[PDB]
Amino acid sequence: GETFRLGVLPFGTASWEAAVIKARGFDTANGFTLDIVKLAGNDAARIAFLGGQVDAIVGDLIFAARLGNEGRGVRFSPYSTTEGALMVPAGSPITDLKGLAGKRLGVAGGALDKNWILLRAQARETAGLELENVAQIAYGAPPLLAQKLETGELDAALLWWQFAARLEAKGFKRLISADDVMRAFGAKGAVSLIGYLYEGHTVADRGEVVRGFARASAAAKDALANEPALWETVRPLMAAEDDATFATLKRDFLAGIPRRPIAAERADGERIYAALDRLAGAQLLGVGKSLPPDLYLD
Ligand SMILES: O=C(O)c1cc(C(=O)O)c2c(n1)C(=O)C(=O)c1cc(C(=O)O)[nH]c1-2
Ligand SMILES: [Cl-]
Ligand SMILES: [Cl-]
Ligand SMILES: [Cl-]
Ligand SMILES: [Cl-]
Ligand SMILES: [Cl-]
Repeated sequence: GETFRLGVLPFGTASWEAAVIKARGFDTANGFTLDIVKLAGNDAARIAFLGGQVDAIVGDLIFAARLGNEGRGVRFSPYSTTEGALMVPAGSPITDLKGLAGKRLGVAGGALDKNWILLRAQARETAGLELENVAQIAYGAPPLLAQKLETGELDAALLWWQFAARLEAKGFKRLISADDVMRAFGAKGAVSLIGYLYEGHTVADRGEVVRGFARASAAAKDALANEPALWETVRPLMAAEDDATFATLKRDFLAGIPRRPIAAERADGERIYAALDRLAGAQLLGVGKSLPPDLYLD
């Protein structure tokens, strides 16, 4: 038949809907077999994608835009409008971004993470501060940063949303989300910065497998949003034995399910990007002043 190789991170949320697609036969329903390919980290996943070893990964719009500017045929489709979360210890004196001054601040995903670009942009706009000038920044993969915030080696951390949910039950609070920054900018609606990235070659030569997968994913998200029993099936993949954690993960995932037309999604992306290029020109030097053309999957 047709196999679609999807690269997933072991601490990512993409595995959850991939497991629904397989369990419910939504790949079969669309004439293909989904092969879930476990990749160690985001840097490993990005290389496998550059190396043509998968048909898709989950990644951010900026990286997709950068790969487009750098010459790739990558196509983006919205995966979630839920992204980022600045976590501080409960009762933290930090009530504003200025409070980060003189603190050890973890940043998940490195110096070019989409959440970091947004946070830096928000801080320059609302206070003319360069967080990298005042805060002791520590870059690293999300699991490490979550662990070090728990152990007190860090005073705050910008983490992927799933980790923030688990930290609340360890006595941690969300100072701000990446969704917060973007509503502060004045975005028209919920905006997906996390997407499926489809390989240019697969789009060109196996376009129906791509559409079949995109349909399978939307059906899985739809099922998760309409069948509360289905969640207890995927719980083993969620690392959520704790009950308040499980409920918080479910609530944030549901809130993130993209429900806006690609046209509206693409237009908010273009505007939010051009706003960020004015506040974070250096970090996006690999991407350009504007989003590549035809980046969004039709
Ligand atoms: O900022 C975030 O909250 C967030 C969440 C997730 C996620 O849903 O696991 C990903 C990312 N970011 C991300 O940038 C990324 O490349 C990614 C890959 C995967 C995955 O499951 O394979 N999740 C995510
Ligand atoms: Cl095949
Ligand atoms: Cl790997
Ligand atoms: Cl590509
Ligand atoms: Cl379908
Ligand atoms: Cl910059």
